[PDB]
Amino acid sequence: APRKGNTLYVYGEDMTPTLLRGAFSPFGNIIDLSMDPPRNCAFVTYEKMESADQAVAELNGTQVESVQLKVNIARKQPMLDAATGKS
Repeated sequence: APRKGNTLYVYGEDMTPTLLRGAFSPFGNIIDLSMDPPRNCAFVTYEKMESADQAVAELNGTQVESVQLKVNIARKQPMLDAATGKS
């Protein structure tokens, strides 16, 4: 698949774009990162499903200075359902 984008669900408080980009920057490259201020949840798209596995698995179960970040799976980004794999 020449195109990909695994959107990830991120939940937390007082979260910023640059901060989230750093939490998913090293995990992999993001093709589309969206933030939701009304639900306090940010969405991160990864070019490979593995980038979301390390970020969602490493980010999930982590606490900040005084906050917690929960990662889940989003059903958005259907243009390529994230990517391809055994599923």
